[PDB]
Amino acid sequence: DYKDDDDKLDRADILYNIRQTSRPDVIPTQRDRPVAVSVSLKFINILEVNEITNEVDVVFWQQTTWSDRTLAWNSSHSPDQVSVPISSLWVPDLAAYNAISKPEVLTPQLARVVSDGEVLYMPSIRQRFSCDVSGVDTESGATCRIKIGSWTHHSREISVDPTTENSDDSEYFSQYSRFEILDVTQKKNSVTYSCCPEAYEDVEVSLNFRKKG
Amino acid sequence: DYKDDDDKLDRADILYNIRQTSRPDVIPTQRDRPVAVSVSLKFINILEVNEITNEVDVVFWQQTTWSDRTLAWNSSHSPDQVSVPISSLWVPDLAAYNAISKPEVLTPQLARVVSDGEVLYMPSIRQRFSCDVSGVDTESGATCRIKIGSWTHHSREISVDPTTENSDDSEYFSQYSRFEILDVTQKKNSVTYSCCPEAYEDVEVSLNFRKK
Amino acid sequence: DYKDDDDKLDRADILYNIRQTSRPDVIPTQRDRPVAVSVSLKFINILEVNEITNEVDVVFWQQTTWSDRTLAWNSSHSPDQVSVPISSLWVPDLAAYNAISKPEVLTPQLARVVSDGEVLYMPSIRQRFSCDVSGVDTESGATCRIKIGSWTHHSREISVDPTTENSDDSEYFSQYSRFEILDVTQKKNSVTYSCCPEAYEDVEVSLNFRKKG
Amino acid sequence: DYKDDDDKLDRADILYNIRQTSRPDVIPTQRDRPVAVSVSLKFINILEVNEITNEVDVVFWQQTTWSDRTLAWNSSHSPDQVSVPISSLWVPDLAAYNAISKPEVLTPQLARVVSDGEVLYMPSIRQRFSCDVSGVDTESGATCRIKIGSWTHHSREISVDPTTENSDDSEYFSQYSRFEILDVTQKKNSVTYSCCPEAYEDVEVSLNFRKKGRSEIL
Amino acid sequence: DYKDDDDKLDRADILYNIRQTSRPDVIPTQRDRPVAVSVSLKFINILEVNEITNEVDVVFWQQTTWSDRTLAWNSSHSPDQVSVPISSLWVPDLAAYNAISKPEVLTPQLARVVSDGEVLYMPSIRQRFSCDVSGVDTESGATCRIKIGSWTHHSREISVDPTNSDDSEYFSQYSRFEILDVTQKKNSVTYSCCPEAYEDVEVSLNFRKKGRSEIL
Ligand SMILES: Nc1nc(-c2ccsc2)cc(N(Cc2ccccn2)Cc2ccccn2)n1
Ligand SMILES: Nc1nc(-c2ccsc2)cc(N(Cc2ccccn2)Cc2ccccn2)n1
Ligand SMILES: Nc1nc(-c2ccsc2)cc(N(Cc2ccccn2)Cc2ccccn2)n1
Ligand SMILES: Nc1nc(-c2ccsc2)cc(N(Cc2ccccn2)Cc2ccccn2)n1
Ligand SMILES: Nc1nc(-c2ccsc2)cc(N(Cc2ccccn2)Cc2ccccn2)n1
Ligand SMILES: *[C@@H]1O[C@H](CO)[C@@H](O)[C@H](O)[C@H]1NC(C)=O
Ligand SMILES: *[C@@H]1O[C@H](CO)[C@@H](O)[C@H](O)[C@H]1NC(C)=O
Ligand SMILES: *[C@@H]1O[C@H](CO)[C@@H](O)[C@H](O)[C@H]1NC(C)=O
Ligand SMILES: *[C@@H]1O[C@H](CO)[C@@H](O)[C@H](O)[C@H]1NC(C)=O
Ligand SMILES: *[C@@H]1O[C@H](CO)[C@@H](O)[C@H](O)[C@H]1NC(C)=O
Repeated sequence: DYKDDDDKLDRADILYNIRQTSRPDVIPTQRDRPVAVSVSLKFINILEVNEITNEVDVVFWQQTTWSDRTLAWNSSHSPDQVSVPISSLWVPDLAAYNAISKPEVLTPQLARVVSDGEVLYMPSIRQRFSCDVSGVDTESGATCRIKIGSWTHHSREISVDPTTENSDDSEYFSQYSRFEILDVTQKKNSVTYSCCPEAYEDVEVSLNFRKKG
Repeated sequence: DYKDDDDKLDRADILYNIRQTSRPDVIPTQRDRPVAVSVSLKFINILEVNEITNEVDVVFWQQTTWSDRTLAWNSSHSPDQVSVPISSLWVPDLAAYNAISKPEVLTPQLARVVSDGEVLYMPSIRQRFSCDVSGVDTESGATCRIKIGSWTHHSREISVDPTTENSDDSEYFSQYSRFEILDVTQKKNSVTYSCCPEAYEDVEVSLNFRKK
Repeated sequence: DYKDDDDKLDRADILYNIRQTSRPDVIPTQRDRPVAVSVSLKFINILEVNEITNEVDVVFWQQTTWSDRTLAWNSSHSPDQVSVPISSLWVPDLAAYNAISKPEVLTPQLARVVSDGEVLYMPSIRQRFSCDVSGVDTESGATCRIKIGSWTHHSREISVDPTTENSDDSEYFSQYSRFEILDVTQKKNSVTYSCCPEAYEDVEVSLNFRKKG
Repeated sequence: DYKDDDDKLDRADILYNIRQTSRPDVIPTQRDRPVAVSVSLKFINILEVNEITNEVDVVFWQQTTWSDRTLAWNSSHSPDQVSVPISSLWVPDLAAYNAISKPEVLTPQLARVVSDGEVLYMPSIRQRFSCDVSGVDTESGATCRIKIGSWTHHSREISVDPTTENSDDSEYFSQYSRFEILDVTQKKNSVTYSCCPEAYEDVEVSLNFRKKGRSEIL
Repeated sequence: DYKDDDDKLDRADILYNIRQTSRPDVIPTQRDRPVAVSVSLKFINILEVNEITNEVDVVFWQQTTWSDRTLAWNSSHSPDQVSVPISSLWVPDLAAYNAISKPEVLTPQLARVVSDGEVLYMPSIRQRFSCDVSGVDTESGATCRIKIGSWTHHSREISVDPTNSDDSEYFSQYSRFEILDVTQKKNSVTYSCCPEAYEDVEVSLNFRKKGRSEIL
């Protein structure tokens, strides 16, 4: 109930409940099925681009959602959501397979837990990537691909799925960048390796962008 | 009362009281209202500016205040204020929406808690931003807008109070900067997204500056 | 077995068992044999190569395995593997002898523990090294050698061993790199110092690579 | 007693006593008087001087002393002093008001606690400052002022005091630096803001320095 | 007993014993004498030198030993040594007095404790220093001196002693520089402000650029 959002004792009790039930290191699989993790990158800035080394330096908001129904509660007379330090929650062990620098989180490491068990997590991340920068100076642009998946959980445990397939992130991308976004595509993809018998799901984010004229 | 400020045992007891009552992870909402957080930036320096990439590197003191009256105490015969490590307190989850680097905090991470429950927190922060640098070499200067608000709390939980005086800006800005500040103004705005209907309040700080 | 992989309570119980049994600071010697640690570097990116200083800056996935049978469980009707934060596990104290920067871990610090007690750990690491960079711009390329072993455990305690002797690394290396790999060889190597009595059993990784034409 | 300095059990017991008594988060005010903190910067090196941005990058040892008589013990037959991790102690919340980088501490974060309750703390700090760099290439040199006080305690709570106003720092400054120090002056200074009531004390450190071999062909 | 080195329970038990006895924050002064700390720097690389600013950036293995007999155990039928996280141990508060950057430790922070109570600690450290780089491009080379001693313990509490080489087993063959000589000598430091003497090791790194181009 929105009207109870500012009831501090309710918020405290919800946080307590969440911390009692939460298993931060155990995947929250329900009904013996993979955890469905929804991922969408919203690019904010393209800071540096190197056509020689095929590297980009970018900032994006990583819109991330999943469900853990064990966290649910009846919010008929209490806040429908609270903010929770992610140290109290399981968070998917996502990583970009072509990152060449640490993900630098620029934002408070908090998630929102919804009373129906949904968890919303959106770090702003600055990170560098190895990807195809060729054509950045042309009108058709470069198409830089970023692959994001679970670092240790295979497809039977975690499914990593794109939320939206297409956008030019108009609400998000800085108008002040020297680059402009032509199109952002996000599709599912499965990866396997000769060493290991299982498949790993990821989202392939295709960033089509060019230098402004 | 100020006469009792240096009573050490009193200070220790106040710190104990604050730590027993404090909920560092819960917003301190009082009487069915959002936490009103006052935020004003006092710019100290402009260090690097890039008109090609539209990026600025600045240092500011982030004046931050809010109330948590559950922290209040009777100070008739005890200190009026104490310093408290912010790890012992709830602090607003503010973030700069157009920051392109982590906020580098240059100062001890302590706040003051006043006996009426007011909390004062003022980190000196160095941070880089993406903003409009065009006009920095002209006499009308550039206007770089920095937007700061809660990262996870919407308007019914945290409201931002942007109201501040700016006639004292020269007490703060370094005389040895390569840049000069012409004007600083702040206004409230609201931020919403297609995906997400709740409104998030922010303060837009318009920094109007130019190369000396 | 895989049909019980998503039994959350089972996973939680296995994580509990591992944490009860694990001794993170004690080498998992079994019988009276050294711990056999298998190491293979899968190169992802060669980012900087410095002609003059003989330095390279690389990203690699450090495939690392060893066994601790005390961690084993019956997975007839339970998950075959779980992810475990490495803070809960003993991990080999590996270091590159010719590293000239800290290993920067780019990925979640989790390992897999298998029900037969095998541990699988593979951080993505960015690190700089001092090695022979001569020939990088030639057909035959440069051969940069990286020596990896236990920092404090000698050969009676830990053996650091190669998995495969040669690798094409084609499933791993970035196709957008400005370099390409001719061969990666990884061989056993023993090191002694005149100051000190014991031998240290390490893996010598020879990265034969060149700038793309 | 100097003869008992190396009695390990005594040192352990002193460290235990200190940890039992210490309130790391509470100012050690005595007699309703402000804590007197003595600060003296001994410059070790001037790493970089940017004439375009008016910035210096320096290394200094921050000689810091104060007392907490609650920590005192009878050293008639026990060590005079011990080293203590500063995480076990209250330490003044000092900040440089014109710093433009974090203070990077190059030394183990230990203090000495003396049996009379004196605390001695001296980190080696590398840090960047915004200050007047003009004149660095002249004979009279540049004068870069660094202002250091408590970040959150006003003058009734902490007073910050220079140990000594004038030195050339001969025992400390590297002979291999590109620069040379003419004089370091450190004076008391009081800071107030029209926004806020009380006064904050600080030490104003004026670093008078110049480039070696300022005279060039071209 | 080396035959028992890999007895896991024995190792776990030794680790337990060490952690029960260890006082990580108290100097292990035995018999009212200062702790004798042995230090030898084995240089691995010289990464950058600047003859204008007189600064060097180097990597070295800091061979460090001292003893704490209270840690000693009977190894007749148990391991001779175990590795121990240094967070469980007292370690000397060493610092380089002319360092101009933080010591960057490149290696797992473990020490070996020997059953006679000897502790061996050897971090690989990357660090920058202010020292004399003049002469680096010449035959004679430069001689960069690095002073390392206790940051807070004077000579009555800690003595820091050198254990004379060109570091051939350690220095990188692929460095741009080459080492002519490394000497390490005892040294004593005092200040006007302060009575006590502080012991340090003064390390002299005599090195030069490889394959110089000179005017003959
Ligand atoms: N565009 C957007 N997307 C998501 C989101 C998240 C998952 S799917 C979609 C969440 C979100 N906000 C709520 C939120 C929840 C959790 C963490 C951070 N923020 C609003 C908002 C406004 C301004 C600064 C930051 N956030 N905003
Ligand atoms: N200009 C200014 N603004 C605020 C403030 C805070 C919120 S609204 C306004 C507080 C403040 N001081 C008290 C204080 C409280 C908390 C943290 C840090 N400082 C005095 C002062 C003096 C010199 C260095 C630093 N501070 N000074
Ligand atoms: N190529 C590959 N090798 C190993 C491996 C490990 C030891 S020997 C061989 C493990 C592994 N995965 C499982 C795993 C377990 C532990 C840590 C990290 N990853 C799948 C995978 C897929 C894509 C990104 C990362 N991981 N993938
Ligand atoms: N020059 C100097 N000044 C002070 C000092 C301190 C406060 S007022 C004056 C203390 C001090 N030493 C003792 C000490 C105590 C605490 C922390 C660090 N060191 C000797 C010394 C020698 C060489 C390296 C480091 N220290 N040396
Ligand atoms: N050359 C050398 N010196 C010492 C040493 C130490 C004190 S006096 C002499 C110790 C040592 N090793 C044992 C050891 C113990 C503690 C920490 C690290 N290493 C072998 C070794 C081999 C290769 C990489 C690393 N270590 N190696
Ligand atoms: C939640 O509580 C309300 C009573 O306030 C009740 O009407 C409703 O059925 C409850 N929901 C569930 C799922 O039990
Ligand atoms: C506070 O304490 C004083 C004396 O200790 C008393 O006079 C007063 O009534 C108390 N309450 C308030 C609100 O001042
Ligand atoms: C493993 O298999 C089943 C588990 O259901 C059980 O009968 C048996 O005791 C287990 N243990 C071993 C050693 O096989
Ligand atoms: C300290 O203790 C000694 C005995 O060990 C005694 O002679 C002396 O009077 C004591 N001093 C104080 C100040 O208590
Ligand atoms: C050590 O233990 C052995 C038995 O394990 C015993 O014979 C011996 O007396 C003990 N003491 C020494 C100093 O070896």
